[PDB]
Amino acid sequence: MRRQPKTRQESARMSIEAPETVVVSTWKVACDGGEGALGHPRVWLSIPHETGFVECGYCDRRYIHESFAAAKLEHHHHHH
Repeated sequence: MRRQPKTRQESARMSIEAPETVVVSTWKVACDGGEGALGHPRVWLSIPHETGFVECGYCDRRYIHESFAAAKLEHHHHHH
């Protein structure tokens, strides 16, 4: 009854593909509001160049520079 084990390392899981994120060409962005009931006045944020993106301290919308966004890598941070 000894059969040759089939090693299926294929494990597919999609952790969603749509977070509230805006692609910017400027490291300094002017934020103003958000989604749902999240809203705040115009503020100026600075995206860390060695980090790639920055989250708003008020609203859950995250901002990322186009260079870090158009990278064909798995940015696995959609939901925790």
